[PDB]
Amino acid sequence: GTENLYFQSNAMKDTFRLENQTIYFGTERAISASPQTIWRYLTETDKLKQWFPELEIGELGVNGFWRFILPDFEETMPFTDYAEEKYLGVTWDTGIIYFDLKEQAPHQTLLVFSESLPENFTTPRHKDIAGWSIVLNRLKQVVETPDAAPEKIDFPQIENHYLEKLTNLEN
Ligand SMILES: [Mg+2]
Ligand SMILES: [Mg+2]
Repeated sequence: GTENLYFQSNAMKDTFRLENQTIYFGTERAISASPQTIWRYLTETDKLKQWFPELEIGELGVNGFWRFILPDFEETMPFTDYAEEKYLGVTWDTGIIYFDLKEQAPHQTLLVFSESLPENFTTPRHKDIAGWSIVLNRLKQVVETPDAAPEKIDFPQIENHYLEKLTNLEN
């Protein structure tokens, strides 16, 4: 299987910082499509669900929002920033996720993902980061190869990797 190598290849530019108990995480995905194509996967429910099945669009625009839906739980996630085909900031748990679509070439984009995880995050922070790394890998895969089989990943292994990254930030 190629799952381990695909995961490593997409973790290459993970970055972490700790400031005043808040963890900041950044990563990047090089995706062979235009920013306009990738923007649809953040702003249309049928595309958003291809990579993050629990999410749906609420509304778009400067007052837009996503919704997170599970059988036992629904929540709205207001946008904190919105620029068509450029960037999107969304409330996430007690912090923020941010998508920045950087054009590399007419059909190549660097999607720069960054996140703020305060100490009161409800999910253990390394598990939330592991989850984002996994679904961002799926986003790249569905944009480039729409019917590739999903990655059979080893969640505990990925979660441990991120545990060690965060633990290293402690003084
Ligand atoms: Mg163009
Ligand atoms: Mg695969």
